[PDB]
Amino acid sequence: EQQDLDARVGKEIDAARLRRADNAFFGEARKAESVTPEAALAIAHRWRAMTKAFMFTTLSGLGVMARRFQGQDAPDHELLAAFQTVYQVIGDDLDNAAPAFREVAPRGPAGIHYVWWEDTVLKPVAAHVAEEDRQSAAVLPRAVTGLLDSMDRLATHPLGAAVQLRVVEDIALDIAVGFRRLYAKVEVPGTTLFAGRDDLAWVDSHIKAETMHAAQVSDEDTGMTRLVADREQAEEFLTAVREYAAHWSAALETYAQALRDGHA
Amino acid sequence: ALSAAEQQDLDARVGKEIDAARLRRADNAFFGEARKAESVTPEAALAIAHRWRAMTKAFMFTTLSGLGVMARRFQGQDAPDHELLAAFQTVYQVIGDDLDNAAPAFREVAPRGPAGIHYVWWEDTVLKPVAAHVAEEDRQSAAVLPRAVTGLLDSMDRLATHPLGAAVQLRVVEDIALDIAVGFRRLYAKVEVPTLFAGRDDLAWVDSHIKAETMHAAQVSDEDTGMTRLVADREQAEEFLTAVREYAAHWSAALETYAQALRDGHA
Ligand SMILES: CC[C@H](C)[C@H](N)C(=O)O
Ligand SMILES: [Fe+2]
Ligand SMILES: [Fe+2]
Ligand SMILES: [Fe+2]
Ligand SMILES: [Fe+2]
Ligand SMILES: [Zn+2]
Ligand SMILES: [Zn+2]
Ligand SMILES: [Zn+2]
Ligand SMILES: [Zn+2]
Repeated sequence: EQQDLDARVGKEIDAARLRRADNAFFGEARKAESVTPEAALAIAHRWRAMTKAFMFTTLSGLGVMARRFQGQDAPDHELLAAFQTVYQVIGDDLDNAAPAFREVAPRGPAGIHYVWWEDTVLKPVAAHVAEEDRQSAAVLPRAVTGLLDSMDRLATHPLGAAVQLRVVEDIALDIAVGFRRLYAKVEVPGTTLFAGRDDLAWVDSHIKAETMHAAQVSDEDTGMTRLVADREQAEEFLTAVREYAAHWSAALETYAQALRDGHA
Repeated sequence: ALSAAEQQDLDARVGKEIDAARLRRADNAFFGEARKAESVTPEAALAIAHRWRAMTKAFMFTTLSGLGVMARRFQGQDAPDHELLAAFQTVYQVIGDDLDNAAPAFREVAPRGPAGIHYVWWEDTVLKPVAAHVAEEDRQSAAVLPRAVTGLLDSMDRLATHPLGAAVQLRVVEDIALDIAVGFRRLYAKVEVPTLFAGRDDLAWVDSHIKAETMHAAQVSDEDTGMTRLVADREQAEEFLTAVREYAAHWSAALETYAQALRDGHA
């Protein structure tokens, strides 16, 4: 049953068209010749919101889990093992404790991943976009805010933090690769963006690290589904993964639209 | 909105509340009774171990819960101030040491996995060794928490859903944690049994905490990234001090039962 719940979680991510071969954003990042700065800035504002919300809502869900263990006289060590994994994995976005992030990430609040992203990706591209097109890039499509509303719900769900890590850290690497590809084809005149040695340290360090995160969230012993105590919780976990993965897919497909449209 | 001259007054008053609650080394009775005691009975040592396991278990989880309420408050904001984000990171690193043992002092000694969680590490290496020397009747009696301790556990449960709860708990506990650790090292070296904790690393939980709780105390009271830096306006400054005063009062009453157990020799 433990093994089956894993496999069925993976199938829900398949059906949501999140895998590397099925998602439009992964394709359009690979196939596009150039990327207008307006489009790249629109994706930067959307990712900034989605990854900020991801970090805080997951930490929130981690606290909801904490509040349940305190209601238990002696929580089972296997549930504590997965609890530790949530803390470690989410923490890297907050404190850069992994090897790939401790190297290059800024110190203090500027190393928080959404702050790091807006400082080294969003703003450098924003310098090449007219203010009128910057306000338009800031407007978040309702598929993005729809995902933000889902994260809000999972922020108070007893299994929410596990639903978010299991799904997100399973699509992280292909997102980081799409950014590596797309933010290098941004066509601005005279200057060439992101040509310097560590101009995209955010993206590169996430490529080196998110391989370790996918293993931890899916590890059969300290993985996220080991937070599922009984069968009724396995039903809920699957149901959350289904709706959550559906929101991520529709959110990422707006990135492909921005690339196709060349604007927000 | 808090001016610079206002931030400094909040830090001073927080220190004075903890002083007023008789929690400093010279004032609290537990710290003094642990030093004065010639010998400690296994019964009293086991009651303190049971109360500490409960108090440190609740502390860690409720503080983690409080870390969650803050995360929800930050998500509601479009751009949380980096000064608040800096103290947030501190909350995350200090309380995380009870869970992942990232600090240098726990780096070498702590067990790996769930058994390294400090309340689990505490009961495995301190509680269970002393429990073997206590009659059945007295183990059930040591596991029954006094009113003052359950009063502290309730105060933790209310702060678990308070938007400043984790900052309140960390500000007080990490400030007094070193003295509690020194009290544990003294009394658990004096348990009289027909000897206990004679191996070089039998009290590694305590010794690693004597080193690490020196840092934590400094981190929570830092002027730029400390706990009062999570207080945004004058109303939250009011709630912080009222919370600190009530919380410190409960901690004082709870440690008083530790001193009482050392004097009585039983639970
Ligand atoms: C949404 C999480 C992603 C994969 C990554 N952790 C980040 O810093 O954004
Ligand atoms: Fe990250
Ligand atoms: Fe990650
Ligand atoms: Fe600890
Ligand atoms: Fe500590
Ligand atoms: Zn929905
Ligand atoms: Zn168009
Ligand atoms: Zn009270
Ligand atoms: Zn007596």
